Amino acid sequence: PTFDTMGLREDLLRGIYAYGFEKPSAIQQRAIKQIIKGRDVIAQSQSGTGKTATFSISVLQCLDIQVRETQALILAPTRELAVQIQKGLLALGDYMNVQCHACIGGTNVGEDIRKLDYGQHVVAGTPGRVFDMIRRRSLRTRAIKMLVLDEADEMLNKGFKEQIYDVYRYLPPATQVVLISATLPHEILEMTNKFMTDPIRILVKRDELTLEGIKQFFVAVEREEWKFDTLCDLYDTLTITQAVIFCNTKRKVDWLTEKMREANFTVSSMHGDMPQKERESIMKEFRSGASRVLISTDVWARGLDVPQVSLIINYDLPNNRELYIHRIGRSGRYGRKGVAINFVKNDDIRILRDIEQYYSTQIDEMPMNVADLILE
Repeated sequence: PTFDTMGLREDLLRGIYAYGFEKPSAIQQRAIKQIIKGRDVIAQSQSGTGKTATFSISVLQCLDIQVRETQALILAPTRELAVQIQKGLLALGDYMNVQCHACIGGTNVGEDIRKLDYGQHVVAGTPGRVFDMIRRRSLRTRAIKMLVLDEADEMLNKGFKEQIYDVYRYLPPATQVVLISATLPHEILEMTNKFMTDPIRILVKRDELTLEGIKQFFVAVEREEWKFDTLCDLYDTLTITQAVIFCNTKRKVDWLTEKMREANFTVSSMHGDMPQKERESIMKEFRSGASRVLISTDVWARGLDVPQVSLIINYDLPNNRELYIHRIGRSGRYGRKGVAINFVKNDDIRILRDIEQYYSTQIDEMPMNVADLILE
């Protein structure tokens, strides 16, 4: 596992190796790989090598040199550290002729603003100071596309709660937010889910899927051609939120998609026969709020790596009771409660029992009550 296979730009990879960082951790590779994809990330810091570089490498990669204006903003708990981040960023992109500044001083506020105008590609500073420069109309958020909250757990122990929040506000509507932190309190979560849609969590302790908190139901359709109507009947109350509708085969997604679109229905659809860059390209739309109903086959390899949408419709019960959970199960320690409606036909009223019996859970029949879809 190296930096070579990550398709990072040359002038950076040079800096990386020159900086001396020769091989990325197993997890760090994910962090990087994922931040680049654009996903919101929650990486738990661990006493080790360059927990700074890992995200710095990320930040740097995702830049537009030719456009001199603040594109990435990093907040840290201390002036000293804010600087480090800078000295490091500069050292990593020495070969990218990148402009990067750290805000603070007071005796320096003039030099502070002086540089912000020359156009700082990346800015770092304590939440307080950074907010000030934004308030003073000195720091240009307009083109910012990434907010990184380093040592966040600490930022809070030093009570920057509000300032952070305030800074998010000045940032544009869809902004990528990478939070780095050694610990994860019941309040850092309150912040993560408060401005991070379907984030990638990279933790230290095993977090595992479990369907506790999930309301599971089944709509006793009878045969397949009757499924469609049953879906529609539900659909106008569905888009209430987005929804991911599964399926077991390519031809069956394709069918369902076409059949829903010739009926005027905003629907995205992805399967296995597609590109590692168009697939995640659809997702972009979907996690965005740009598409309400996504119909797909089970493509995600990992368990947790499935959209944390609040409503999942197994259009087809899965034929091996160990992925029914893979599909609808949540995170437990960091998951959002939710719903999943199952479409079991007579030939499957059985497979349904096996699943119910397997996870030792209960799957009820859909009540008229869709008003139970009230939850967040």
